[PDB]
Amino acid sequence: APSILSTESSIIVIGAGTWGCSTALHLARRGYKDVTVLDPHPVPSPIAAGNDINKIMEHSELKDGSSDPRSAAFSTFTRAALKAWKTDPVFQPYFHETGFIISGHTPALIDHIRKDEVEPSETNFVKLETAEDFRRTMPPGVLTGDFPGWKGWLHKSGAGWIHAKKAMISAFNEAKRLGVRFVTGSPEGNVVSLVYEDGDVVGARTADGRVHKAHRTILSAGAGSDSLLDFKKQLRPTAWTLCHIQMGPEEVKQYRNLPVLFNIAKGFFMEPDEDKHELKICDEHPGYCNFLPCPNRPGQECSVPFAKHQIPLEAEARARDFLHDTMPHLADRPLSFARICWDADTPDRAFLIDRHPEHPSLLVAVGGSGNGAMQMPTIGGFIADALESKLQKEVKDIVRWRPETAVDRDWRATQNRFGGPDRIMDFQQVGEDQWTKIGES
Ligand SMILES: Cc1cc2nc3c(=O)[nH]c(=O)nc-3n(C[C@H](O)[C@H](O)[C@H](O)COP(=O)(O)OP(=O)(O)OC[C@H]3O[C@@H](n4cnc5c(N)ncnc54)[C@H](O)[C@@H]3O)c2cc1C
Repeated sequence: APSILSTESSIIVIGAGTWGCSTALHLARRGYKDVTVLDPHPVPSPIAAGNDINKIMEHSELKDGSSDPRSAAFSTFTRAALKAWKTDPVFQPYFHETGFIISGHTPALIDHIRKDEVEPSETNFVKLETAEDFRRTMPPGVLTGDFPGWKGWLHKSGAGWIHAKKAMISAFNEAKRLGVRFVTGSPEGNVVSLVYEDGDVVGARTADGRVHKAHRTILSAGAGSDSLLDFKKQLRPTAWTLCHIQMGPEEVKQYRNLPVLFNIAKGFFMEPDEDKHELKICDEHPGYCNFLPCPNRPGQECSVPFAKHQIPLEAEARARDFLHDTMPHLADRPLSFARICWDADTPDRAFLIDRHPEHPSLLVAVGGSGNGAMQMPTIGGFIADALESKLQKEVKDIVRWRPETAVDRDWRATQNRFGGPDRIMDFQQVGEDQWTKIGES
């Protein structure tokens, strides 16, 4: 029998990343007086995927939606997220409604975007057919490439980019100010395992040995969640790569209020951040896994997350071939920063927010699956809903606990992503001299 939930209930959130801070904030705002958040790092965490100078936000509605319940759930998440990016003062300053370009460069990719993304959407786009159509979405001198074989779609409003790092900091700040307790650092906040009494989770044991007891334990640790609970293959830690190119104080002025340019098989980039003038590029691919035997001594293989402020040279290559099609004049610029970035993919890349059906006091909130950052303002809300057993019908069944969809899971399934070798890649098959070497020299 799980304890009756009230505002006095001591709550623990494991993980103060994108989803953790969002939850801490929402719990605070609802009247919960006893919320403690645990993280092995101070905000922003160096391993939190939400720690990026920028991420893409997009919201689309559907024609129908009875035709695709997975996607109808996503609109529900994003309709909420967009509204909050525009009205909630904690999040508002860090949304940049600059627009979103989705595109490809081969017949089958372009037809894919037409069929899966554009046709089903109630959104009205501007069809980009030529190299001038791409170049003229941005000020003179920003896009200067030939865009070979490229065809795309511009989405003006209800899409843009977000300063995820700062918004995560802003939410942390407001949660902390409304009275949430943040235990962020090692060993105090580094949770090494959960705590069981009578088949349920009574709290969290951290690396310092203390058992933090709670009536409800919320687990939101991103890629790290896999090594804290048996998720039954429902979470694939996968990594993606990014790198920063620093701009000059003179040239950087032209790269302002730029719409997100995404080619689903080459990558995307976002406008230079206001602080360091750094321009960010991700080479799009199905992702990097780090295949090792699981930490629990099996012959089962797993993707184990590690941290690195470098990227494989093969990713720098893919980034620069992207640069070359779009902004050739920046193609041979030296990188100023790079790192690998860890998320968790579910078998269908819908979120995982549910009470564990064997430990009712545990609430997992994980599996952002590449689309979790934009949800920042409001994800904590649906998480609070789930906790408060009122997760609305439009999403409940889609994001529920579902280990049967991960039976016989192919860890190398491309999960609707394209680019590079068009296969899942493995960090183990990348040499130690085959990474970038940023600084110095
Ligand atoms: C390269 C890249 C680009 C992306 N671009 C976008 C985008 O444009 N738009 C979008 O919506 N999404 C995007 N995503 C997904 C995005 O990163 C989301 O932020 C991700 O889904 C975040 O979910 P999260 O809060 O659960 O994880 P995180 O933000 O990573 O938070 C995890 C936190 O849990 C902590 N933690 C870890 N381990 C332990 C432990 N043992 N005990 C306690 N605590 C712990 C971590 O330190 C961290 O603070 C992108 C992802 C990547 C990798």
